[PDB]
Amino acid sequence: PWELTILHTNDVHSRLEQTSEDSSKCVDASRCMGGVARLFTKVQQIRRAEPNVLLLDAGDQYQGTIWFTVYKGAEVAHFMNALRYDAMALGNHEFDNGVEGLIEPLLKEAKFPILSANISASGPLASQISGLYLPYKVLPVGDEVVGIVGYTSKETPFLSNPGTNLVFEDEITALQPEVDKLKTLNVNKIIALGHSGFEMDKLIAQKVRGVDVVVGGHSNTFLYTGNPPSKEVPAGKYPFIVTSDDGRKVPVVQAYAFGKYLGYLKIEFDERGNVISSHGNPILLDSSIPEDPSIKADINKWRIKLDDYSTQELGKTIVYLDGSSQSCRFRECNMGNLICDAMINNNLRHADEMFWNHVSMCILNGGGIRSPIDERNDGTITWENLAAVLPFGGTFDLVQLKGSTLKKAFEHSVHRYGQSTGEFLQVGGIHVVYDLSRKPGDRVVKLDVLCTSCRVPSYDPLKMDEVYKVILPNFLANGGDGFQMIKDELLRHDSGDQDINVVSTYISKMKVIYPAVEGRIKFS
Amino acid sequence: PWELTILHTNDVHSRLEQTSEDSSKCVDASRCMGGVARLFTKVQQIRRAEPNVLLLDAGDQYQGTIWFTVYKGAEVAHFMNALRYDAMALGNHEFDNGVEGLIEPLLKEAKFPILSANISASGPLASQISGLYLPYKVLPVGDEVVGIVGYTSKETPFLSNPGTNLVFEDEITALQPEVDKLKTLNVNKIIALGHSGFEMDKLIAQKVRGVDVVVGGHSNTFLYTGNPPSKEVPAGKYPFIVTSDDGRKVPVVQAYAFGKYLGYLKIEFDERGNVISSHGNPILLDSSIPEDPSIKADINKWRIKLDDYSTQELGKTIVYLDGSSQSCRFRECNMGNLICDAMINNNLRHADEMFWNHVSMCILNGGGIRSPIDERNDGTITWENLAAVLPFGGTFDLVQLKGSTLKKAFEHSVHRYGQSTGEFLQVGGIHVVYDLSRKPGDRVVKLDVLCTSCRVPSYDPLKMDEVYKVILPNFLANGGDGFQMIKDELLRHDSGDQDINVVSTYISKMKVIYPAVEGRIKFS
Ligand SMILES: Nc1ncnc2c1ncn2[C@@H]1O[C@H](COP(=O)(O)O)[C@@H](O)[C@H]1O
Ligand SMILES: Nc1ncnc2c1ncn2[C@@H]1O[C@H](COP(=O)(O)O)[C@@H](O)[C@H]1O
Ligand SMILES: [Ca+2]
Ligand SMILES: [Ca+2]
Ligand SMILES: [Zn+2]
Ligand SMILES: [Zn+2]
Ligand SMILES: [Zn+2]
Ligand SMILES: [Zn+2]
Repeated sequence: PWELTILHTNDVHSRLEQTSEDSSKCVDASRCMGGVARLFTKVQQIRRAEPNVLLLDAGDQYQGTIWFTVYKGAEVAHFMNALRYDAMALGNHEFDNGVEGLIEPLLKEAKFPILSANISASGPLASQISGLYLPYKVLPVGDEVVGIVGYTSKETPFLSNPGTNLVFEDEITALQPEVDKLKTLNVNKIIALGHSGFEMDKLIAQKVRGVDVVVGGHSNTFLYTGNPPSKEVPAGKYPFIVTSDDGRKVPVVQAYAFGKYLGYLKIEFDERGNVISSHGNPILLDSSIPEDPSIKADINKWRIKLDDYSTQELGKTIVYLDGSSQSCRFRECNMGNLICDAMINNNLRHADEMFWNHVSMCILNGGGIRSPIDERNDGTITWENLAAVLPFGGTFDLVQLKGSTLKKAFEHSVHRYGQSTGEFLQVGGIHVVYDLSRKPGDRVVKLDVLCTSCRVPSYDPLKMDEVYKVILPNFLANGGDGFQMIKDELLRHDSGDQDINVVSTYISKMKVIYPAVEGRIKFS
Repeated sequence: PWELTILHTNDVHSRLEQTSEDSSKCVDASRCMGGVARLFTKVQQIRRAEPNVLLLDAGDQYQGTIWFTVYKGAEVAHFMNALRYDAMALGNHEFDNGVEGLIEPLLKEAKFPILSANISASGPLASQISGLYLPYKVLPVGDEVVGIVGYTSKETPFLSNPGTNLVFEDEITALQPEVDKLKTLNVNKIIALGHSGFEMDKLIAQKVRGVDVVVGGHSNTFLYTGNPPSKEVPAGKYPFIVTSDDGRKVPVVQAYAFGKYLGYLKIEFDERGNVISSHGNPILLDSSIPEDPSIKADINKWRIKLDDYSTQELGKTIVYLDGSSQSCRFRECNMGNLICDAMINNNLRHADEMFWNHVSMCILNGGGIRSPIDERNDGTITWENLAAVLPFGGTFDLVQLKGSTLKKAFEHSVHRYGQSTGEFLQVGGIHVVYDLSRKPGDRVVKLDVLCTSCRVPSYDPLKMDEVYKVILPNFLANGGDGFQMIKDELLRHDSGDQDINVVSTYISKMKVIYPAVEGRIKFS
């Protein structure tokens, strides 16, 4: 049999440095995980041992830490080139800086192919970008070849800033003719590498004839065979076996996110490229694996410009930014309003004639706001100041919630009001009135929401059966602060931009800010 | 006797072209007035006839039309140089583009002295600006000399953008030692030329010993001896005679605004520089005076870049901008909210530790909003589009109003509700609730206002005895739309920036706008 070792990462999201167990800042080095210097050690060890190795990335290297804010993808090309990645699929967050922010730092500087079969360009962009990403690449591996076919979330226009000159086609529709073309070119081993999420990965494995393996991402899916090595709870076995429409067993893999794990799948192929067997497991990149000293020293050199950037003025405030618990856990606070306005600004995407913007609404746990910012330092706001407000390394995500779910979340917001608890919600595009004399669960007396399917934004009563898009912290999307109804009832969840970066970009855009408390939250 | 003819302009406010009778756009050329080409004809005629002539400007050439938006003061230096002005005092609006926007287009390019005795600089600015404006200039006139001593409103920090490196001193305190110094240098004829308003001009005439004549501005004061030639109603005789503390009769002059009139005062001096007599009147620059063909042709050449600018994209909207009468005369309209947000943004000035900003509040007659803007032209907004919304050539002014006055204005706003009348008010920094079932004059049931003397802006009930700063159209400050209570009860009024320019700057700053209707105005 011909044996291939697939090593794979996805949704690394700017975790160039080692992290804590929860993928936020590394505080206790001896317990820290991931980062590219540790990944280099482990990939080097595996490449010593296994003859036929591919190292693949399923997208979303962009967006997540100050590394991306400052280096804008140059860090991705540089450190993925140092690791000698064999191929990468485009993720949604590779469009966060527009097509121009993908072409210049990443497509022009990567020394490996960057893939997506379901993105097409029109106009002058088509000539500008031609061949800078590819539908597939055929790579030599020992004396064999392997075809790698890329794909990217059809939803990317709602989840990033790709512009109006790219079209994201249905994945399966685009992939099939490319896979059939590779078989006519005598390429009998085919990996589908792409960035649409675990549910679409299973559909691709099921329906795209000739795909042997699916390496996916986007959904931060953790798969494992056995007792899990850390806190992540598996969504299924590694690999996840799909039975294809033509009767083949097709492994589907993913490797969580944030560079915490290295995916590792061993495939045995027969002479005709049929999979005989597949087995493996993600490897937890814990402190038992040393950081490569060379890569670490390069990371430490690149860190200097981050430390310099962290104390630069982003913009000014002329108002005290009240991020105190005594305000933000009890009533509308102007820091809360600022953060939710930045969250809605971050989620302005290209719109139909059918909506002014696809999302208008924001909730934010007040316990997630961890500092005020004083305006008496000549009004300056720095990244360092924002990192005190937002220290947890979260994201501002996009969910779809029925009105009934969101009414339950606002009841939960005040169910035990008066204890300085974190679940009290700050808001944008929502006006809420509580009556704290009512029974817990019946305290919301008015709840009005800003329309999306309207040319003039205005407020209407929340409808229990209607599904709303909402921007909220990943902490809440995952049921933090007791919001089990959000986790259990949400209809869609896509991870968004780094919390600090959302607020820093908005302050930079606005130059001078003066958020008010204006009656988004009232008590009767 | 030695006879001097003083020709003088003030508060020209970018009226380079001839205007209508009300100083807005010229529509019927045969009835149009002012403009620099007509002023040139009349000044040339007077200089043929009178041996001893000074042509003086008392400030506020900057700000008023698209000329200033595009040329940023280059037009002022160029056309005041073509008219051969002898001297200009700095006005408050000469600081609208900061000190840098005064130094580069105007102070470096004017071929006449620019004066102010009561502005001092500190730090590196002092060395940068030294001698580019002067406290006074001694000018030869025939075989005599005349001293011209400048002054500028002490209030300029609240009325423009001078920065924190200039100090505006009390006028009389600064002027006196300069006037006494000129008398020690055998300069016995002294004109005080400056920009503080008619009330301060009278105080200067009264209290600054040795001033022979005061030529003023800022307050747009029209003075006339006799039956007035047009629609402006005189505030007093021309000249206005002040009896000085030392017993002299000191003429005070001003010449309205907008280049409609040329001030003309004849002074007879004795050998010791004592005024024997003074007489004159402003000259209405009507269509009986021909536009100089050379200056007109130069104006027409400079107009090309204005016409080009007028159709350039300033920014984008993703929302319909609802400037319809059916909205803006009946309820909160999002165009109204946009314009009032731009008015408050325009009035962000340097603040104490005592306020986040000196003004927080805005009212705008809904009948003053004359068009919507459709978002379906790729979202583009041009100056031409804004000029359809705001066609009247007004300004957004700063007034001080007692709470009682403003409550009367909100009652007037709905006194005859339901007829599509213009007085219905759009707002910023005010939340109002009407109950239209109540009697006219008793329909305002809640009126809350955004604090200024606060580090976190928030809303509190309006207080009847408290004096509020409010930004509002000059049309309303002057009692338009029946707001006689505003005109009759206001405590302070300063003219502000051109209406169109306020909105264009805000849209340019914001890049992408999405104003909502959000409950600033409600009906019970
Ligand atoms: N990882 C997290 N992301 C966001 N908010 C968090 C996170 N961890 C804790 N919080 C917030 O912090 C509050 C607890 O803060 P404290 O009462 O100061 O210990 C919780 O109720 C949450 O609102
Ligand atoms: N010069 C002006 N400046 C501002 N608003 C004005 C001016 N002239 C008229 N208006 C407004 O136009 C309304 C009359 O418009 P209309 O009913 O369309 O004739 C008035 O009630 C005012 O609100
Ligand atoms: Ca095969
Ligand atoms: Ca004298
Ligand atoms: Zn991701
Ligand atoms: Zn993704
Ligand atoms: Zn003026
Ligand atoms: Zn002025």
